[PDB]
Amino acid sequence: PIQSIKVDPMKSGGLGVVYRSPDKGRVSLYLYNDGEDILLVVDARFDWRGEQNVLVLNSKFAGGEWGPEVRPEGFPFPCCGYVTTITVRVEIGADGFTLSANGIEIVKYPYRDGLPPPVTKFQYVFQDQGASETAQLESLSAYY
Amino acid sequence: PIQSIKVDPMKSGGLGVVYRSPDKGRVSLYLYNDGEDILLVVDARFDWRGEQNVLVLNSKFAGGEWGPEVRPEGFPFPCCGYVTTITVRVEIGADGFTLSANGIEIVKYPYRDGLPPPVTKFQYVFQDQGASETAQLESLSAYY
Amino acid sequence: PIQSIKVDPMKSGGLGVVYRSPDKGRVSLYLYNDGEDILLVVDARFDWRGEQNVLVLNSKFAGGEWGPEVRPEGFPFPCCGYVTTITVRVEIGADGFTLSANGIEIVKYPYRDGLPPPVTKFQYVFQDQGASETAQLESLSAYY
Amino acid sequence: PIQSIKVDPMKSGGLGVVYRSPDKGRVSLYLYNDGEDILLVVDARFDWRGEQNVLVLNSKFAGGEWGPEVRPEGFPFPCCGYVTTITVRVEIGADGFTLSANGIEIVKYPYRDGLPPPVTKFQYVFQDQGASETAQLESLSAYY
Repeated sequence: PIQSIKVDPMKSGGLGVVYRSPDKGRVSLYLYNDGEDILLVVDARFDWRGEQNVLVLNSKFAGGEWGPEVRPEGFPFPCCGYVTTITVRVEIGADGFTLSANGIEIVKYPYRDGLPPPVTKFQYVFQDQGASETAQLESLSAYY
Repeated sequence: PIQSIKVDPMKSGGLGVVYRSPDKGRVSLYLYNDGEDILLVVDARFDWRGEQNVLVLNSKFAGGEWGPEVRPEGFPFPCCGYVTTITVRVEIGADGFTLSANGIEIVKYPYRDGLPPPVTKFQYVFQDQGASETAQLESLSAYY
Repeated sequence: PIQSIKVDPMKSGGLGVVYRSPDKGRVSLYLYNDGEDILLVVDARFDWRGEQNVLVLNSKFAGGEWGPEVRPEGFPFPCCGYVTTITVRVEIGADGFTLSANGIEIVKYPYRDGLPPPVTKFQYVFQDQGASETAQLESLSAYY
Repeated sequence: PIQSIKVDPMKSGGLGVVYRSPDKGRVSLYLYNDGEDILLVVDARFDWRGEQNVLVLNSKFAGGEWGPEVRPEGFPFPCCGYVTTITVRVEIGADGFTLSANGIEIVKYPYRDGLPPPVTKFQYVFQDQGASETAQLESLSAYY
């Protein structure tokens, strides 16, 4: 339900996950530095806490407040309680991350204050919410 | 909006397509014999004539009449008016076709009476209906 | 050992093939137009009539003779009579063809004159010369 | 020229890398446990210490010594000092390691005594030897 790859500090390239989505719950992908700061989470909510089919990006110093939430449109949530294979890319640009889902670009997210790369750890987290079709991690990938 | 590939009478293997879904309209795929009987239409309705997000499968003799509709669930329609890249795979067994979309099998469909293989033609067709983002075809593939 | 995909006249995009190579014999690819002109042959000669691991491109009007042969370095022939899976890609540019194998560019081949696009037939041919491990076709693709 | 991904204790699935091959030198792939044993090394020697196109598999206790060298045939070494893109796959199976390159399985390797999984680190080490075309890493991936 939780799996991660720990990389040599990364200032370039990108990161990919592929997983089978759930009908209920949420899938989180965290980018961490060494000091355990959250440089970025892409938080994909299918059914999480009274929210359905919403995507959230944010950031956070270790033990400190989340910034302003970014709520982009375009994320391939499936209709009607359906599950599919999701493929995501987070490319580490000079000025921000770029988030792609299934080969279509979703958003450019400029680095938050004092939260630039390097990235050292890229984590996958599925949190259930009485889901009948649970999520399945398929692959994790570092790009060079 | 209409494009197709023609094969050596194919009794085995499978067939694939990759396309950017529209937000309104419908995307259909047609597998023909040489006399142009429709051995199978995998028909994807994004917004068609009152129906939203429904998949219809059927067959038909060249200018005869459509058989029963099968409407299976699990096809990767996106929520909220969103578009994604979709991938379809129709596999050619001994006894029927198999449908995979985005890595996941959707239905096994036995051949209808007097409509067995081979396939000689495989055809992508997109039919608009005031789409704000129209479908874009990306590839067509035959597998051996 | 021979397979093809016919398309509606194609003036852009690319065509793609995957095969498992042989240790003897040649595997060759043909881009025909409606008039049955060879707009391009891409001829991988593993061991064939006294030539080992040589790639030859050419064109040749339906009937007429061949023109200048072309033999570029780069083609991923395996050592020591081993075989492997191989992926080739031919793109239809504005003034020429770009040929790629295994995501690496092999040659820009400028269109021979009076012999430009459209392309309506792409075709794999395996011709054997006593191979122990024999070629095998895996896919043929049209790109839009 | 040296990049790793560290993982949880991994006991099934696989691990793939993708590189553009060098013309001279070697590309080694190490699978370490947490006690820094080499559970398996996969050593593509393109031109290294007077040996041309040789694959050595082996294992080794941390600061102990090597084992008997396995040397399988069939590694997709390019002829003639040409470089190409190699994909490799190492599966962590029940009774052993299954090696694969370009979708074609190359050999099995039973876990050596006192040298079984979990894996915790997968490492890519390019070590040059006056190469013309230098190896370039493309991706590292974990498989679940």
